[PDB]
Amino acid sequence: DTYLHETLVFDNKLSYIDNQRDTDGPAILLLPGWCHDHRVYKYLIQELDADFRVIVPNWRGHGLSPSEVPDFGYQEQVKDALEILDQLGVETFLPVSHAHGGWVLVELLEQAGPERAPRGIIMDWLMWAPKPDFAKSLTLLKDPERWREGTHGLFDVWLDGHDEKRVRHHLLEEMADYGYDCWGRSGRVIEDAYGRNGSPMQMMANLTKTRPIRHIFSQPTEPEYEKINSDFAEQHPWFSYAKLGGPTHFPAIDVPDRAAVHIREFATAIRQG
Amino acid sequence: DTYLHETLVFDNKLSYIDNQRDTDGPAILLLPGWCHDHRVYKYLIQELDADFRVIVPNWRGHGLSPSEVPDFGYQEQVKDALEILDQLGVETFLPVSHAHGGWVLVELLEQAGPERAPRGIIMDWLMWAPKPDFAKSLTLLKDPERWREGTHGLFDVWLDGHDEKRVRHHLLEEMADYGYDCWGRSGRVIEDAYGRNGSPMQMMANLTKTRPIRHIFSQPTEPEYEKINSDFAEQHPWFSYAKLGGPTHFPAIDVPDRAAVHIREFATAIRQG
Ligand SMILES: Cc1cc(=O)c2ccccc2[nH]1
Ligand SMILES: Cc1cc(=O)c2ccccc2[nH]1
Ligand code: NA
Repeated sequence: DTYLHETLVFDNKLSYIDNQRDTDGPAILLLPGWCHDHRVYKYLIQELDADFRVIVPNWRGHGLSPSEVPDFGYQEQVKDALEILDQLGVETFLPVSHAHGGWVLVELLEQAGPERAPRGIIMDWLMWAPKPDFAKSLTLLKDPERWREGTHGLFDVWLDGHDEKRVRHHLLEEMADYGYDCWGRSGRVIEDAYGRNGSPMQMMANLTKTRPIRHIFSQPTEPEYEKINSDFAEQHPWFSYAKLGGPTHFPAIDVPDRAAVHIREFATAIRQG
Repeated sequence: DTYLHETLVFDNKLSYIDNQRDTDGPAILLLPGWCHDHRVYKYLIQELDADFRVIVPNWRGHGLSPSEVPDFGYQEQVKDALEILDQLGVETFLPVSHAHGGWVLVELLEQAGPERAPRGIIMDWLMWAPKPDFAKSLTLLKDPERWREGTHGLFDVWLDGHDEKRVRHHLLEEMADYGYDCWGRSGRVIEDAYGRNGSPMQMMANLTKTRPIRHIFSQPTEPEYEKINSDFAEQHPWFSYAKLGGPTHFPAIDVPDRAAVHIREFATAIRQG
């Protein structure tokens, strides 16, 4: 929280982490998903603080004081992220997303191009089109009468029967101040993203300039899900994955050391040409 | 449609009008706005055909067969337009834009400089930051559930209670094949353009090399809008305007003779040193 800043981004005052580390590029851009903020990355920032410049933008209506804002999508998140990087004078960066931060990361690869964003790490991001249970969850979040029932079902899936203190603290304390305006929006945007782009996999395959992307995930834990990642990886030389074997949907929190080594590896690859 | 061509522009096959008129410069570059094409200029091309070389580039995913393309902005439109001018071996040109074609025209003045692009004509282009009605329209266009409602509200404003046959034909027939991918994009880019640059007026004032620019418009029709143009013109010797008193947002269609004389005047000024 030493590193927490505010700046005007077009019409919106956005909070963002920036450790202002004077070191060789690329900068690490940690991308929150929906209805949480930089706090998800507090442990991963500890892993990276000393060796890298670390930037964590918070979305419109996101941060330590969540607020009602006009409707926006992953395109707006991309412009917001770049506008912060333009203000900070950051050129080359390695974007790292959690879950539906991924929609922002892939579009940011498309819009920034392969000189500015040569690689991407996507963390715990449902690679297939929505299964019935997840589809239902999106429907609940959009429902003004059942949005909290939506979050409760998703919390259950994300903790996956683990009494994981740090991740429980994130869901129940650090995301407590987020209301229907955010959760409803997340349901609409993610449902729309899947409907329009088909899947994260279809979207990455569809990039104008394919680049090295790694998916590091703990869940879903079933072999069928490992197989779709293995099947995509076999088909696409630029695509790789690592199953982190962490307890929850939030490897940034519950295996921050493991998330860090994959990021350092990609950051190192970028420095080596 | 004698003059309709196709060419590879970086990664995209773009259609463009070129009458290949062998005459003295400058070439007249008619710039379409968002989610229409060269058809908007069919009557203005008739006015200019005999006396000038006339070039009308169509944007990525724009033309007689609209298509889904990766997200691009006014910067990409500028590079596309220049790449076509480079391929055609056109040196000096007079750019003429309709509505949010203007973002392309002003950036094209910046990038081409005052030797290559000594003047610009901007047609019916909202000079002020978005008013509530237009802001709402941008919000609707971006909405995948209400984008068509967005276009319908804009059609209403643009026809302004006129049974204008040619302009009705343009909106309802010649723009009929344009879907959410374009209209959604137009909303995001125009909202971004205003948010980034403030207004067309702020953007023109901010040019590295200020040059003669005329705004010719029919709407908005209210004296307050004439005043902001009069106020900008008083402040900037290079800036002028003419109220065309055409029924609609499309003076290229409903007063093509009037658009033509202002273009000829500027083209003549350029030939006279
Ligand atoms: C923080 C976070 C993680 C998720 O997987 C998610 C999924 C749907 C909606 C909102 C979401 N928010
Ligand atoms: C043809 C055309 C004129 C406009 O004033 C406009 C405004 C917003 C979006 C798209 C647009 N398209
Ligand atoms: Na591979």
